[PDB]
Amino acid sequence: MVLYFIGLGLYDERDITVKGLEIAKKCDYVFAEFYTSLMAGTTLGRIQKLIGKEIRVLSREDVELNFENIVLPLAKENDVAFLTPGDPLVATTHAELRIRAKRAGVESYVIHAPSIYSAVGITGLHIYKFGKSATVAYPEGNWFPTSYYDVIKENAERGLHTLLFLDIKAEKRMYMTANEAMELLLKVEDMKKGGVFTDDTLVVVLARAGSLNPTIRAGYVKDLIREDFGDPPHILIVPGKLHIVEAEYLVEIAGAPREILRVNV
Amino acid sequence: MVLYFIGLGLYDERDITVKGLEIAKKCDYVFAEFYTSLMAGTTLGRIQKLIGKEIRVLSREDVELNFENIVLPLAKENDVAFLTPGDPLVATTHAELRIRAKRAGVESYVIHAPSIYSAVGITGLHIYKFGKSATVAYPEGNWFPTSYYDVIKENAERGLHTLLFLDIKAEKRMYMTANEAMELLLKVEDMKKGGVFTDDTLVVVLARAGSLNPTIRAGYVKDLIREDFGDPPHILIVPGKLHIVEAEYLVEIAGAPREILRVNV
Ligand SMILES: Nc1ncnc2c1ncn2[C@@H]1O[C@H](CSCC[C@H](N)C(=O)O)[C@@H](O)[C@H]1O
Ligand code: NA
Repeated sequence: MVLYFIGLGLYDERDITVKGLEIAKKCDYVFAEFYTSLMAGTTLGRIQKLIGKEIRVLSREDVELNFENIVLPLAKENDVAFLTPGDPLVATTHAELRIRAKRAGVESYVIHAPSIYSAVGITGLHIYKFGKSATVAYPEGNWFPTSYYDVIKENAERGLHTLLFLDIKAEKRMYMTANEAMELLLKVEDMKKGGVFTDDTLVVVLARAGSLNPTIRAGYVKDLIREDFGDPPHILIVPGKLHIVEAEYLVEIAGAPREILRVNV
Repeated sequence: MVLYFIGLGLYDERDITVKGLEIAKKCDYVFAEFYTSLMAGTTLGRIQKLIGKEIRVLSREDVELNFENIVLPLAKENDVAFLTPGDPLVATTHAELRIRAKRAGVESYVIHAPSIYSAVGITGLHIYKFGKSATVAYPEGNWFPTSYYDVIKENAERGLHTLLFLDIKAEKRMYMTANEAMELLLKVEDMKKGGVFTDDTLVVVLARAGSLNPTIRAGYVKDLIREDFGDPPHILIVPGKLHIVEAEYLVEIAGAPREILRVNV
């Protein structure tokens, strides 16, 4: 009688931790969701093969409206696992599911896995220097999300880096590219005119972290906005004030213009 | 010809990913460092047994000063792995090691693993709400550092959470407890009187993240300062104003007093 939230990691089925795999293999029932992120280097079949169990995939509605009607009932008399991409609790609302579990009288455990939130380290930007993060959401109808612009502004004023999660609509198989995020940010700049995001802004793009050959690129928006960063998922970062070694890494590893080596203290 | 930066994860030998384990097994040489952090839930012997390889431990000096003497020469004509607790390149100075490898004509790849930066999601605090992070260091001689206090002040001012790493003498295997961190912060408050950290401040303590039985506690400093959070490592978080959902999780899962549902939201 238990429920395990088990993260599957960044890119493929092997990004699960040994702990997560060993526990999943012993569970009676295994559910999963793939709407919170995209694992571009695997399939349901490969994951099932690895854990040696059939996996029931749930939709956002199954989870958000009927988790306690679909999964919890089984966890009352069996060992159940719920798999998610990356870490199950990062930039999702899954933490609240632990409350539902408690109320169902079901004990729950969390098995972590590599998350994009810490994977940002491969960009060379010091992780402690990141400030508030935000998500660039697709405009819908007449609704045009813009709060993420204010987040960048706030962090930038403090000299902090801004991590921008990009939108996803898994049911339509829509994954926002860093290019699309940049276009939206330029449009928000045209509206608010804070001088926060322009053609001259330095940005960093990380695509398919977790793969052996992820795309890591840094440069000015005017130069990267039309660049091909490969298949999704992508994340966009707007760095704040750069330390010398951060700039050095961006130039040497992410191909940034050599002129950024010249930090403006 | 290749150097693999492989993360060991959070707490024990099973926190490495399946990908990390399989790659480490194929490497000709395996190095590791435990100066950035320790893996309190395991031993070098258990990690070696799991990987089935002899592991050469490197000191901070070995890495910071002689990485190119010790690791790169071998990576020039062999497959070499460099194991680090958590997720690779999260430690501030590690990204630069990839530049060293490039300069030496050595290819490098990063194999991610769980990091405390993302694992803190188990506290129920929204990851996007975390601001700049800091480390609470022990005062020594005539040196009494207090910058971490200012980090909390600036984050809290903006409604953001502050992740506070606690000092470690990993080489002497000495950990700073959340209790000691609280005592220190109260002293800094005494000196700065900014109204940033007091007996009435709500804090969250996370101990042994990665374990199947971590300690997650939330409450006011006056009530938690002398509480036993179990064995280290401990991390301390000073949350900013809470979303009701965050508060509900802290009450239901972290045993926080119902009082936070009206005072800290
Ligand atoms: N492997 C990856 N590479 C690049 N971006 C990624 C990524 N995985 C997730 N992302 C980013 O994060 C967004 C989903 S938010 C969910 C994150 C997940 N819980 C985790 O811990 O990693 C994606 O739309 C994308 O913007
Ligand atoms: Na952060």
